[PDB]
Amino acid sequence: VGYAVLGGAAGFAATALGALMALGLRAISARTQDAMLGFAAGMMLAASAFSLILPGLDAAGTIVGPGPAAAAVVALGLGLGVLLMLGLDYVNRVWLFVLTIILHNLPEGMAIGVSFATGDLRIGLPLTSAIAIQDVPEGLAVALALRAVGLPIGRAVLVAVASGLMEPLGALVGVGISSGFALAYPISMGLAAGAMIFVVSHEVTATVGLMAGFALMMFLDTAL
Repeated sequence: VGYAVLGGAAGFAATALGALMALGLRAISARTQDAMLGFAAGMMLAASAFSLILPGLDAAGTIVGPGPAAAAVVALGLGLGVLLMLGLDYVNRVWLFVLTIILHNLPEGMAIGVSFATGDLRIGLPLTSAIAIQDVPEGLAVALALRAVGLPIGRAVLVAVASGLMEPLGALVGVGISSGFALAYPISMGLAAGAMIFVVSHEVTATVGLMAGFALMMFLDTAL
């Protein structure tokens, strides 16, 4: 839990650093935002593969065996994450935009808490550092988009900073649903990957960003 709360904390702090950077920019070209959003997606796609799905299968394979039942648990968990996020998809229009940002961060918060529930830092940290590396440009992104739709930059940062609070919260949620029983871990692993692939598939020069984020994550998986 503590390793997970500190993991979400690093995620909050990193969102803050990117949000505070918007104080100076205030506005960027569309392409640069699209670059940053391809980069952040790229991270998420690769981390839900190399940090959740493939470690979940191994987690599953030792609890239940090398057979297809272990892959069945993680894939079923993964499908339930998609349905979860699909279900969650439901000028007084700022609020509707920030719920999106809040819903985006719910998987990333759980992912951190799920990756730590067994303590294996060879799963918690590559993922957590992967999530926090991409919260800088996303924090930045959230703040600029909030400003682009009409808030003063100070409010925009403020809301963007507050938005990162979903990562400490969601890390708690993730440690919870992954600790009740031994299958919960690989299921939860598939679930967070499922949730996270959704928002990437549903939320969205950008493929330069995407490759970057995907090559970067692979680099992180090797080294951490």
